[PDB]
Amino acid sequence: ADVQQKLAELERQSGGRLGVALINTADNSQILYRADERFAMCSTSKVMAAAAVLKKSESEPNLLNQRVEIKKSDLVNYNPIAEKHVNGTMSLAELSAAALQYSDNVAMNKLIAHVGGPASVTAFARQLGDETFRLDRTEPTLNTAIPGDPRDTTSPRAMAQTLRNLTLGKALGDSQRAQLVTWMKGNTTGAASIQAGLPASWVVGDKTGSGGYGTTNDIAVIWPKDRAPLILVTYFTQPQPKAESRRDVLASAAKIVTD
Ligand SMILES: [Cl-]
Ligand code: NA
Repeated sequence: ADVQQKLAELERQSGGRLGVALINTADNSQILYRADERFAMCSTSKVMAAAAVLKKSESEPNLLNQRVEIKKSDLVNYNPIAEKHVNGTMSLAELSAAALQYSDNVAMNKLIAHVGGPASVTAFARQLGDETFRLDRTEPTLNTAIPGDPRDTTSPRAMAQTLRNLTLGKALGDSQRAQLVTWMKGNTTGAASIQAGLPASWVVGDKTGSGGYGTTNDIAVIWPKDRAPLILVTYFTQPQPKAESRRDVLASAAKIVTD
């Protein structure tokens, strides 16, 4: 299914292509919709870059304190935090927080560069058992979201399983996992997406993204009141190049699968 019918109907009414994967850790059950199709990740890929840096810090414990210069030449399209620090430095911890909580694209590019480029973030994903994730490009071009283009894509199923490993599992050490969850709970950009379809009392850590072709994404770890955590991935994309974002579709999908 009944939830599948409602998602198919939401998709048809929306005019786009919807991918959903819910993991309920209470009973290890899943709700899946187009969950093995590829979708452009857009800014949701920032979680994997931050996670790769945190993994690196398990071996180099002072890594997150290392400072990185911010130059005018680093600025790209959307840099709400980095633009305030031009000609100074930011620590890798501050860049990680900026990437996750404000979606700062300079922060993302500095994280990518630190771990060795997009192929190195992809190799980290493979290390975790994720053979679907691929990060191909840097900011800002990784957000083009051209239909049929596999670059910078993953599937709802793979991202949900990887997010479970990163936030609820043991992919990262205890301190690092706690830090990632803390940053995601502090996201400033997610109130209109998955969170908008959930009860007010539930706690959410999420990362949003949007891009070309009206691509509107959110990936979330959810702590419902008095229940075990959920993982929810909602990806959406549209047929027209200049389509407007549809965060309401993500909220509605969240409401349907958690009822
Ligand atoms: Cl258009
Ligand atoms: Na993935």
